[PDB]
Amino acid sequence: RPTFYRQELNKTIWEVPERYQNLSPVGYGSVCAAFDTKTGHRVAVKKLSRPFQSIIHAKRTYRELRLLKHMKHENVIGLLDVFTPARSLEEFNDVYLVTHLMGADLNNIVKCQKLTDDHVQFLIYQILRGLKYIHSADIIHRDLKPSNLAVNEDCELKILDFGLHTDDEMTGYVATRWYRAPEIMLNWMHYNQTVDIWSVGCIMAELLTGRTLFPGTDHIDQLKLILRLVGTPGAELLKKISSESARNYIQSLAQMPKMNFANVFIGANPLAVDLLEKMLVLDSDKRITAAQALAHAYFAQYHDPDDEPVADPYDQSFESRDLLIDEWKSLTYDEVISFVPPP
Ligand SMILES: CC(=O)N[C@@H](Cc1ccc(O)cc1)C(=O)NN
Ligand SMILES: [Cl-]
Ligand SMILES: [Cl-]
Ligand SMILES: [Cl-]
Ligand SMILES: [Cl-]
Ligand SMILES: [Cl-]
Ligand SMILES: [Cl-]
Ligand SMILES: [Mg+2]
Repeated sequence: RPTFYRQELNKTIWEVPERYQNLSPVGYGSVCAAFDTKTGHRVAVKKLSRPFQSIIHAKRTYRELRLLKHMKHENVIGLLDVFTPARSLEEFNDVYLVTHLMGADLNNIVKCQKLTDDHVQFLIYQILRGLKYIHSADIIHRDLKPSNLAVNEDCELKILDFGLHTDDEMTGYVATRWYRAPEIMLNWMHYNQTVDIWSVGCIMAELLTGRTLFPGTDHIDQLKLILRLVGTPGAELLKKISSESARNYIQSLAQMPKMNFANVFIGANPLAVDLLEKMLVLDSDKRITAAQALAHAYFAQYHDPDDEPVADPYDQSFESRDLLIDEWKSLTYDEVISFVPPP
C-alpha cells in the first residue's frame, strides 16, 4: 500500500497516493489535473460522487470500472490506475479513477483548423480502428460526438466517455442529440452496434463541410432533416418500428427520395461520398460495419489488416443480475484491489 496524503481543494477532500502531485481542479464526480511522478504523464484524477448511494448508482460504478479495466487499444481511453484510501471493505466508500489528461477535442479542430482530405482520412480511420476493437467485445459506445474524441498536434485520436442520458439533456437545439442514430433518438426498436456507425457518418460529414449535418431544433425537426437527405422509409423498415404511433406519424409525412450526395457534399473526394452513402443508411441492418469500412478504398493509404486488432472477450452477464447495494459495493472493491497497471 502506498502512502496517501490528504488535502482540501475547492471544498472537496482529496486523499491520494504520494505519486500524484500538483492537483488542480478542472471541473458524476469531481476532476483534477495532476502530474504522476511514477510515469511522467500528466493525468486526470476523477473522484466519484456518492458512488454507492442507490442500487442504480452502485451498479453504474461497477459498470464503469469494469469497462475501463477492459479497454486496451491505441485509439481508446484506458485506465492508468484506480485506488481507494480504505484499508478494508468495511470502511470502503470512495473510488478514484486515473486516465491520461486530454487536451484538445475534435470540436477545437473542426471549428478552428483547415483540414485537407488527408486529415479527414486519418481521423476517421482511427475512429473506425477503435470501433472495430470496441464492437468485437460486443460493446456499444452510444455517445460518439466531437467532444468525446481527443486529438493531439500530430492528429492522433482517442475515443472517450462511453455511454454508461436524461430527457432534459436531449431536449431542443443541443449537440447531445445531433449525432445520435434515429432508431435510438426515437426509441424505434432494440438497437445494435451500427448505431455508432451512424454517428461516424455525422462526424465525417462535419469534417468535410465545417457544418453540423443534422442540427435539429427538437427530436422531430431533426427527423425531418434526416429523412430529407436519406429518403422516407419503405414498408420493410416501417415493420421494424415498435410504436404504432411512431409508424402512424412517419406515414403522415409526404414521401421523399434519397438525395444525390455528390450535390450535398460539393467537391468532396468521390470515395468519401461513397463511404458516407454506406454509413448514413436509415435501416440499421443495412449499414456498413467498422470492419467493412476499414477495407474501403477511401482508407487505402492507412489500412493495414495485420495492425487492426480485436478485443479479448468481455463478460457482461452482470447487466442482467439483481443485487443489493452492499453486493455491488463488494464486487467493485474486488476490482479495485485486483487492478494491475499497464507496462
Ligand atoms: C416518429 C417517431 O419516431 N417518434 C418518436 C418520438 C419519441 C422520442 C423519444 C422518446 O423517448 C419518446 C418518443 C416515438 O414516438 N417513439 N416511440
Ligand atoms: Cl505513491
Ligand atoms: Cl489511454
Ligand atoms: Cl474510502
Ligand atoms: Cl460535441
Ligand atoms: Cl406522398
Ligand atoms: Cl470479461
Ligand atoms: Mg464527454
